[PDB]
Order: sequence, then structure tokens, then C-alpha cells
Amino acid sequence: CGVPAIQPVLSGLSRIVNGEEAVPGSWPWQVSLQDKTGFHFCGGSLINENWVVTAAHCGVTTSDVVVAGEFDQGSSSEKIQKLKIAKVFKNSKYNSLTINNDITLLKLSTAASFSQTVSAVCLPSASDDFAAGTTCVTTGWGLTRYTPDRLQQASLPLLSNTNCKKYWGTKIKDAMICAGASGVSSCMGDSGGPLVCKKNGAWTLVGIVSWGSSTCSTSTPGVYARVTALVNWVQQTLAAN
Amino acid sequence: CGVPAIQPVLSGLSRIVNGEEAVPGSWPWQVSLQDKTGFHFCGGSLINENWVVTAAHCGVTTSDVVVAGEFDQGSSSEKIQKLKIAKVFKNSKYNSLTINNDITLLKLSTAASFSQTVSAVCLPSASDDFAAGTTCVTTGWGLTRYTPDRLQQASLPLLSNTNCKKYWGTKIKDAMICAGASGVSSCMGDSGGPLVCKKNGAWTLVGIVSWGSSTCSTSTPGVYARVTALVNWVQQTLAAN
Repeated sequence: CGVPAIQPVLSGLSRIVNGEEAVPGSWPWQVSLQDKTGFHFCGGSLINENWVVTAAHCGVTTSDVVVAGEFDQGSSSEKIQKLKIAKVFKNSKYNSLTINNDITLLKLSTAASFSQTVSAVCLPSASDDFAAGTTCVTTGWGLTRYTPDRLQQASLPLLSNTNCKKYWGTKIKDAMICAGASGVSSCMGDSGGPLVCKKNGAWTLVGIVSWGSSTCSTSTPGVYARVTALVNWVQQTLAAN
Repeated sequence: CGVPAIQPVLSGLSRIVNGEEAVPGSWPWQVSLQDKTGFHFCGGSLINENWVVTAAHCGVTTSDVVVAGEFDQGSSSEKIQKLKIAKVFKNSKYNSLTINNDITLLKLSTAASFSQTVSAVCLPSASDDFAAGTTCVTTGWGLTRYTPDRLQQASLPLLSNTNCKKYWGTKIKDAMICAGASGVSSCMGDSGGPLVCKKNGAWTLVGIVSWGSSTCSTSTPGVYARVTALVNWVQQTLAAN
């Protein structure tokens, strides 16, 4: 997990404004969640061939579809996999008002076929420490909510929850982690999309997009579900299902 | 339906700032949606003894609870009914990105016991015309997201969708209706709460709270699921279940 067959290329432009375009296929866990009609409404991350992790506030149902291996949403020519969802597992501690514990697992009806462009992100262990100031990466097609149709990426630093509260106040709970406010927007992250940090040569899922600045401010950090606080629930869910 | 045993009293103060406190029990279809722990996160409306209608973006589950007959959330002394949810029916056309078709039905495990303070709002027919400029009423505990603990009410006019787009642009779809921008906030409406209009002596559910001004501006209208566009789905769901 966490080792893309096509290595990402992150330049200085990933750190400013709205980030930059990713190398095609270099974020191979990145999936698109689409409705029956093919409308993209959220992101997610493959954690193995049968399971995708996304945000609970995406409200995914078994009539939505996971699309893996995508780079250009405007293309009908690239190799993609449209994967049916068998069952949706929303974390029972999710609260649609506070948006805390904002995580949902999707079990696919049939396994994805992993490849150079389709593979899994690593999960952290509950006890991993991702220190404030660590540079991490968010990817997605979130800029299409407001514009490039190809997958974007931005590099941005984790904040301490204390410093995040200077921006978002009592909205920030222990099961959340913030990143950004460093001169780049977080808006390229789709709801439910990944925030990944590289430790020991492997990209690890540290956050899941919950919400960000309503104006995509370069000085307001994004807010993410804190995966270390939720990975025990993830592993219990996989083991029981 | 739509005829409260305790008649509402709406004064001029319902039309300005943040509205006014309701007469206790005078909005008897108004329910509170709470999690297992008793935390209020959304509103809804009883449409009979077995069914509550709310917003799809509330993400209600069968472990949440419907609380009927409530006036003061800070009181443990008033007669309320805590009702378990048997099954949740989210409209399959709901889209968590656009927030269109934002309606969910809750079927209760055991019927509410209707009374002077607990009874049903009327549903419109699909073909009813609620003209722009009609004065309607939104009720709820939505101000507690930011403060009074008792049920509030505000009187505010429906907008045409064309005029609503002057505020919210392409966010406004045919299955939405807007109200407000007349000198009063819409923020007293909980997510999923009622927007009711009085025709022929009966209060009718015209809207369900979808979203409003992030700053509770008195000059920005609230956005509601348009019940006339969704009532056929409501009646099909009741008939099939």
C-alpha cells in the first residue's frame, strides 16, 4: 500500500494558490463517487480491492458508483473501473450537525482489479503521530465544484487542533485534523477525498475531507476527519464484514 | 391536519431580526431529531402518527430518535414523546453535493399518540401554487446552533426561483423554493424543519429546511426543499410501506 507504481511529482506550485495538476495515475487510491447518472459528487480512497473509505457526510448509497483509475473526468478514453457498491457502513458516531466522526466505508459488490493506476493507500495505526507542521498532500477534483477537469494536488501543512481553533473555533473536535492556511487552498479536495502523508516511503491516509473555507481562502485551513481516531473502527468493520 | 389545537400567535416581531418565541404547543407537528445521547441535530414534521418528514442531508439513521411535543429543550418537565425510528426512506434522487431533492421520510417503530400538542401538518398536492410573496412561517430551534432554548418562529415571504437565483445563483434547482430576505433571518429553522403556509384555514408544508445564510443575514433568503415537487414521492412511499 501507499507506494504508487507511477510516482507523484510535486513541485513548488503545489504549495500556492490552488495547487497543480497531478501526474496521471500517480494517486492510484483516488476514486470518484458518482450517482446513477454519472454525476461526480464526492471522492474517496481505496484501502484494498473490496473497500473504499470516504466521508459520512457524502451520504453514499448502494445505488452510487465507485470509479477507480480516473484522471480526466472529461475523458471517455482512459481506462477506468466503474464499481458497484454492495453495502455502506456509516460510522454510528457521525453527527450531521457537528460533522464529527465523518467517515463511511463502502464495500464493493465485486473487487477492483489493482494495477499500476489502481491500488490502495496505507492506513495509519491508531497511535501514529503526525506532528503539526508536517507537509501532507490533498488530491481531488474539488475545484470542479466552482476550472480544471483533471486531478489536482496541493501540499499543505498539518495544524495542531489548538491552532486550528483560531480559525474554526469550537467546530474542531478531537476526531478532526486541519491542514493548510499556508498560501494554498484546500478546495481541490472533494468531500471524502484523501489527505495523505509520506512516512517511511509510503503514503498514509491521515485525513478525509470534511469541509473547508467557503471562499477557498489560501489562509483558512481545511478540516478533515482524523483517520488515526477512526482506524480502529475501520479495522473492526473490515474484520466483521 | 394543519389545524393546531393551540392556535399560533404571530406578532410583528416574527417579521424582523430573528423572529420570536412561539406559543408552547402551537406548532404541534414540529419534532426534534436527536442522537442516542439526546443531542438535537435536526428538525422534522409529523405527517401522521407513523411518519415524519425531514431533510435528506440530516442523514438520519434508525438509531436516532424523534422527539414530539417539545417546546423547551432545556426543560425535563414537559410532556414529550421519544419515538424510535423503524426505517429511514431517503429520496433516491438526493445528491449530497447539490443538496437537491433534499427529503427523507422516517417510519416510526410505534405510532406517536396525537394530542393537543402533537398532530400532523398538511401536505400540499403536487399541483398547488404557493405564489411568490406569500407570507409563510418557519419554526425551529435552529438559533441554538449559534441563545433561546425555546421554539422560535419567523414569518417570511416566498420568493420566485428567478429572484432566489439573484442570491444563490445556479445552486437553485426546480425542486427548491426560497423564503426570506425581508428583514428576518431564516436561521431559526433547524435542518429538515418546516416551512408552512396557511391556505383555507390549514397550515400546509411548503418547504423543508435545506440551507440558509452562513451569517444568518436578514437580507439573504433561506433555501428549502420544495414539497410540491416531492409530495408524489412521499405518498408513493407511504402507500408502499
